Amino acid sequence: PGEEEERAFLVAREELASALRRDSGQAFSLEQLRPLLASSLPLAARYLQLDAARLVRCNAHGEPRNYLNTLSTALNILEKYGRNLLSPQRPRYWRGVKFNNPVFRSTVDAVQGGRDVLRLYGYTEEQPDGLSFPEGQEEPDEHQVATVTLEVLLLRTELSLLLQNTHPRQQALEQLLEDKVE
Repeated sequence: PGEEEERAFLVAREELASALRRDSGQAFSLEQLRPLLASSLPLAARYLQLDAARLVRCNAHGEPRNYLNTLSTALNILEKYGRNLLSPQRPRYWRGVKFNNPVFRSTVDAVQGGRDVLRLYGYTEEQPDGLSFPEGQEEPDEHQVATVTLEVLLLRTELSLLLQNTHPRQQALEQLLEDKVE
């Protein structure tokens, strides 16, 4: 991980976050994400907003095929919350998220630290049955939301590829989990 290796990564990371701001419903290809996937950087360096190591530590229980799927699905839902905040057609009820929502209960509530990601978006204040933005806040911090969404999108992409045995840096992640995803 040289200085020119850390430079290429920061740059693509800032650009991809900008891509989300322009089109929130936009889908990202594997080739589009690879500069952030195939980098030889420390885990704590790739995920600055997201605590990837803690997500693994608190959720890696049982078979890899199980908790990686539980994790990907949860991250997928969390990603959508972010995409919605950046969307031109944003729900009028965007200021809050309810934990007893059918999708949330079956996805995000299954993973430890799902609520922690929501606060990164801006859902910092405690509302009944969930989290919400402060009352005085007019709009989401689009740059903050774009940054978090990208990392959430990133981590899900890595976990998905692990299951597929197609990750460009597969060995490093299997050493993190200390188990092979068959």
